[PDB]
Parts: sequence; C-alpha cells; structure tokens
Amino acid sequence: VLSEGEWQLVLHVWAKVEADVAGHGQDIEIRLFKSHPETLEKHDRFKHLKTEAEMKASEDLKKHGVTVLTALGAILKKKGHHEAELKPLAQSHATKHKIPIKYLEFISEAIIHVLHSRHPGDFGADAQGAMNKALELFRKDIAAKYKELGYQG
Ligand code: HEM
Repeated sequence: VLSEGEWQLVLHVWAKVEADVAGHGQDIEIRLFKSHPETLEKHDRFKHLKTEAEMKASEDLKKHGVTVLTALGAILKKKGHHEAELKPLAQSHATKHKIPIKYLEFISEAIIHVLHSRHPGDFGADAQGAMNKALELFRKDIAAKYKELGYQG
C-alpha cells in the first residue's frame, strides 16, 4: 500500500515523463537492451538492432517505449485500482510475447535509472522510493495474473 502522498509523488514525476514520452521511451528501451541484451530477442520486429544509432532511429523501438510509459501512466493514475488495465497486459505479455516477470524487473530498473538521469533535481530518495513501491505493486499484481494464466512466471 502506498499513501496518498506517495501516489502524488509518483504522478508528479510521471507528468514529467509524459511531457516527453518519446524521449523517455527511447531511453528506457535503450537502457534495458544495453543492460540486458537478451530482452531484445523478445521483440521480433526490431531484434535486429545492434548500434545505438540504429536504436535511436528505430520507429518500432520507440513505439514500444512510448506504449510502455503510456500504459504505465494509466495504471499509475489508478493508484492501485488497476485490475482492468493489468488484464490485457498480463494476457499478451504472458501468453503471446512470453515476457518473464524477471524482464519486467529489468524494465523497471531502466525506468528508475532514466527518471534519475533526466530529473535529478526532483527525483530524490523520496520519489524514487515511492516509484519503486508503485512499480513493485504493479509487478506483484501482474505476477499473480501470470500465475492464473499458467505462465511461470
Ligand atoms: C511496464 C512494462 C510493460 C508495459 C506497460 C508494456 C505494454 C505493451 C503494450 C501496450 C503492447 C502492445 C499491445 C500488447 O501486445 O499488449 C506491447 C507489445 C509488445 N511487448 Fe510490452 N510492455 C511492457 C514490458 C515489456 C517487455 C520487457 C518486453 C520484452 C523484454 C515487451 C515485449 C513486447 C513485444 C515483443 C510486443 C509486441 C509488438 C512490439 O514489439 O511492440 N514488453 N507491450
């Protein structure tokens, strides 16, 4: 459980993410793939990318980065009450794309890193703690859906 203050901290930083969703999305994907290159293999449309030049030029890479942040945005704005949002996400990512909870932990790390990198003036220990809690809640709830779908996990 996050307090109302923690949720507002999250949403306040998220407003900044949504002020440049394209740049943030590119940054999180590039960071994810550089830190954990095996995750790129899951993306058949752009698993060919190797160089950062290629990554920055990829429309497909940017599109997933933007969709991640936009989806997460809608989820976070529900402040925990995100069952309806998580349902389709767990469905596709468990049964179609086959994305392990481990990879959602990786992309969560990438998000935290990029927030810290782009917003060092606002994103201190308090905001990072709150963002970590919100992402942890998301991961726990999606993991429970993964199990329900038989996807381990
Ligand atoms: C906060 C975490 C994430 C969110 C909110 C998210 C959201 C989405 C959405 C909305 C789509 C399009 C509709 C759909 O298929 O469900 C999609 C597609 C897809 N996703 Fe994610 N995703 C997340 C994490 C990741 C990760 C970590 C992987 C791979 C490591 C990935 C792999 C894919 C693939 C392969 C597709 C299909 C087409 C494409 O490449 O865009 N997802 N995701």
